[PDB]
Amino acid sequence: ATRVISAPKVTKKVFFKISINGEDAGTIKFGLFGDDVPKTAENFRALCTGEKGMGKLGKPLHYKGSPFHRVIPNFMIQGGDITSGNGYGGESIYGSKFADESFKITHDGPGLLSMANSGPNTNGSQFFITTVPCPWLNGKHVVFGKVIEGMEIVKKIESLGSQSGTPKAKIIIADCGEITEL
Repeated sequence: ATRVISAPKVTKKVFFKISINGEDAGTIKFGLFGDDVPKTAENFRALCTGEKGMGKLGKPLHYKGSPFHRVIPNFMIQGGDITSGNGYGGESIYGSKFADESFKITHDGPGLLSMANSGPNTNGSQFFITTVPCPWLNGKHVVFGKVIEGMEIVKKIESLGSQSGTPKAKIIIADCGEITEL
């Protein structure tokens, strides 16, 4: 026992490489709460690596190339639309939208990964990262990870958003994958 954590255990690590209008913006690192929400964390991890290949909607189950389509200053940045890329698409690794796995982990602070949805049990590939505490989202959105490195880049992406959410630059997951070197 090494740390005395006030927070869920990080059981898997993954990353995004961010491009803004074609230019590199750096890397964001995430750790996922695999012991708490293992089905949601596995979905996000396989979408990072792309290992499941082609989804039923005719585009890769891979976050690579997907944009951040809604960036709302002092709220959150939202991406993960891997089918149509317009903010209405997406697809999980489970051949269908899957159910809310747990609501125990709450949106207490900036930096948390959580799933976007359109109702109960409609999780897909779309996710969002908090930049403020969002306790009104508790019970509606499954939290399943957190930024562990590169929050400065999250903030950079934030600073490009609007009150409407339409961002002021094309913000792209240039590359992504699982951190496998320890």
